[PDB]
Amino acid sequence: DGAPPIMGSSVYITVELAIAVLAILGNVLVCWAVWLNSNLQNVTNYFVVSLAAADIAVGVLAIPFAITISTGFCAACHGCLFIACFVLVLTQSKIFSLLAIAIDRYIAIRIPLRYNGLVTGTRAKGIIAICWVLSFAIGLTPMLGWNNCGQPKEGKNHSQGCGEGQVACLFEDVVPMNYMVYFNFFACVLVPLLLMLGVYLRIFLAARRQLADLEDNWETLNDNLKVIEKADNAAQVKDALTKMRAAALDAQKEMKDFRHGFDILVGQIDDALKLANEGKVKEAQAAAEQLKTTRNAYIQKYLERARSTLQKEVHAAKSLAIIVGLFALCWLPLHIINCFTFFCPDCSHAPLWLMYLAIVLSHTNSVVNPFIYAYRIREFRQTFRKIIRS
Ligand SMILES: CC(C)CCC[C@@H](C)[C@H]1CC[C@H]2[C@@H]3CC=C4C[C@@H](O)CC[C@]4(C)[C@H]3CC[C@]12C
Ligand SMILES: CC(C)CCC[C@@H](C)[C@H]1CC[C@H]2[C@@H]3CC=C4C[C@@H](O)CC[C@]4(C)[C@H]3CC[C@]12C
Ligand SMILES: CC(C)CCC[C@@H](C)[C@H]1CC[C@H]2[C@@H]3CC=C4C[C@@H](O)CC[C@]4(C)[C@H]3CC[C@]12C
Ligand SMILES: CCCCCCCC/C=C/CCCCCCCC(=O)OC[C@H](O)CO
Ligand SMILES: CCCCCCCC/C=C\CCCCCCCC(=O)O
Ligand SMILES: CCCCCCCC/C=C\CCCCCCCC(=O)O
Ligand SMILES: CCCCCCCC/C=C\CCCCCCCC(=O)O
Repeated sequence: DGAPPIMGSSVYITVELAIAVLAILGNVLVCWAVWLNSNLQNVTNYFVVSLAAADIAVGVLAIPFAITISTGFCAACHGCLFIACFVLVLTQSKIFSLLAIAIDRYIAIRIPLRYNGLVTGTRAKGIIAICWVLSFAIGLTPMLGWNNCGQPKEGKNHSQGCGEGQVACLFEDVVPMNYMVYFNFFACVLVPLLLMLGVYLRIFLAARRQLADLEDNWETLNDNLKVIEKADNAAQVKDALTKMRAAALDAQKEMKDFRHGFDILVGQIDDALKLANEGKVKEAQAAAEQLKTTRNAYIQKYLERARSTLQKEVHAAKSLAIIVGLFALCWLPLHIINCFTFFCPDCSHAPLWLMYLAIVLSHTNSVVNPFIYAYRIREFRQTFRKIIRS
């Protein structure tokens, strides 16, 4: 007395095909953009490309697999396992790519001087290839023996008339829910997501601390100038100049144009320090006044450029954090439903329509990343226009 299953099946299959088309087109555009623009050919975008390659595979393979397993067709149980678990391989690869992007950005903001020598393209390719191997091993673990193939639903397999060694290919009949909850969700998805949260929190903490240190050195420069102009004793000028020389060397610790600026600044401070040690107070004050011209024509240019670079790193890290957040938004509902199915056997199973709504939502994650790049990364957006208009 239920509606014919092909009616709801047609809606589900049509929606899945719409998602596969959008996932392929958008992520092919991302890969094409990185190929054409050398400004997008950095190590960070090598993981973005691996991220896009997995989403392309979601539309090409994982979504046709999901359509197949929804029919419950008779199949050899290990072949049904591969059909059911291959999306876990792709998803695990994206988790590894997302974690590497956060680590790459944390390295770029914590030690930017050592970044290009530490994070190279060759090492990135090796990391990516290793993570794909681990993704296959993690996602296909049920094929190694952790499955319900040894406990088949004989009622379903007889009613559908499956042959010997065959089962009705249904996800929750062949894939153990304890694998899905403890192994896949808790260990392989939830824990890495929490690690990404901690890395991005450390990224924003590092940026906030460095931006405050730039303003601290800047105000230390201007406040000690007022101390010298209103000083009366020679030691007052000397103590204020010693603290400027520390804040000057600690601020540097066309790139030589900024190095030449601190050379003038420290040189003038040493000039005023020599006069202050001699007892000359008026001549030491006038020498310290020369620091203002160096501050305007040099030191202020470094502050605003160093501040601009840090603000770009904050904005870029926020964009990459949105991608992690949308990943969790798309996949957590399916994981949470499996937790209810596993941990509350007295709860009624989530209805059929909610199951496939959660499945469809997890697939839409393969569509959203190209939109994040187009809206939040100007280099991607301008390359997208160039590809499309020509
Ligand atoms: C390079 C790409 C495009 C190749 C695609 C490979 C896919 C389409 C192939 C490889 C292994 C194949 C599975 C191997 C096991 C059999 C078991 C059988 O009872 C039903 C079909 C099933 C489940 C096959 C489904 C399709 C399958 C998953
Ligand atoms: C992570 C963000 C998007 C929030 C996730 C909300 C979803 C995953 C939660 C909120 C309410 C939850 C439902 C509340 C009612 C129960 C009834 C029980 O018999 C089956 C599970 C079911 C149906 C839960 C399924 C998962 C659920 C729908
Ligand atoms: C990403 C953050 C939010 C952590 C992930 C949320 C998960 C771990 C939490 C949120 C809601 C929790 C569920 C809330 C309802 C209870 C019902 C109980 O009978 C079994 C445990 C169960 C089903 C919990 C299982 C674990 C659970 C699904
Ligand atoms: C089975 C599911 C869980 C398994 C998880 C525990 C496995 C233990 C450690 C494995 C080492 C990593 C193996 C992957 C490396 C593949 C080789 C490769 O390609 O490495 C190229 C590298 O750039 C230069 O060799
Ligand atoms: C670029 C290629 C992308 C994939 C092309 C193939 C498109 C076909 C999509 C899914 C087909 C699913 C077949 C359904 C299996 C039905 C099982 C049964 O007969 O009982
Ligand atoms: C198989 C060996 C794994 C260790 C090498 C891989 C490097 C770390 C990989 C991910 C672990 C989680 C990292 C958590 C934050 C690390 C960033 C940091 O502390 O600087
Ligand atoms: C530049 C780097 C490009 C990386 C391409 C991706 C390579 C992925 C290769 C296939 C790994 C499959 C082998 C895993 C075996 C264990 C899975 C299993 O059979 O259980």
